[PDB]
Amino acid sequence: SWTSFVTPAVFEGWFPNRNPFYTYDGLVSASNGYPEFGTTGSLDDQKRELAAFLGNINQASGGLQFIQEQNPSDYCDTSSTQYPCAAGKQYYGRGPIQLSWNYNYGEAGADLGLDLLNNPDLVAQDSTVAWRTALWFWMKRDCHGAITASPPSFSGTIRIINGGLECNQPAGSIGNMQMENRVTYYTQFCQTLGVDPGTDLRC
Ligand SMILES: CC(=O)N[C@@H]1[C@@H](O)[C@H](O[C@@H]2O[C@H](CO)[C@@H](O[C@@H]3O[C@H](CO)[C@@H](O[C@@H]4O[C@H](CO)[C@@H](O)[C@H](O)[C@H]4NC(C)=O)[C@H](O)[C@H]3NC(C)=O)[C@H](O)[C@H]2NC(C)=O)[C@@H](CO)O[C@H]1O
Repeated sequence: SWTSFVTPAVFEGWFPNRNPFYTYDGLVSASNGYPEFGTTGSLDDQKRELAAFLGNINQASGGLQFIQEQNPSDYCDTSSTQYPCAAGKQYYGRGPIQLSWNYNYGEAGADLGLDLLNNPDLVAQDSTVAWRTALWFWMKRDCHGAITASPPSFSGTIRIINGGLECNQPAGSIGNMQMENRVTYYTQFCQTLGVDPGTDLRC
């Protein structure tokens, strides 16, 4: 199990100022629903996956200090008709991975059997739902396959999570800096776990 290397102490050391809404046990419990997460490939692939998942979360949530996107648009894409926006509701970033947009809340809600399209706030109000949405995005959108492949691709996870705004950005631009911060956190977490991060890091 991945909890053998990401212990409560490792987690607390990485997120010392986390909002109390986010707990280690919450992540563990939610991960039980995605048995392949952190158990795919070699032990080093397992370590890289946890470092990549939590490194991306470190960037998105500000070290788990934030539950909701700070100073957000309502993120309702009217061209995305499969998952209809609910009147007055907003799909700004929520949870560890800052799940955004009606299309992600809708697909996640469908896969998780949750009322996320009509009640997106559940992601910021129920920590079990919050962790499940982060793991759901990671698995369903295939950040999992990107990082656990041989060779591993941390860059692939960034592309999938927020590539339009963070990848292929001029060096030093805000998007490029966010991208580099994800790489910095991933490599720092890999150092804690004693694993090589791989060479495919930036996008
Ligand atoms: C320089 C630096 O690193 N500053 C930090 C701030 O960046 C950080 O605030 C957080 O910033 C991130 C951007 O890195 C922002 O991210 C949002 O995240 C969601 C989810 O990844 C993105 O949604 C994706 O949208 C695309 C379409 O554009 C979809 O294709 C994709 O499916 C979506 N992904 C998911 C998982 O839903 C948003 O696009 C993205 N927003 C932007 C404009 O980039 C977070 O919301 C910010 N977090 C907070 C809490 O506001 C800040 C955190 O405290 O720390 C700074 O240091």
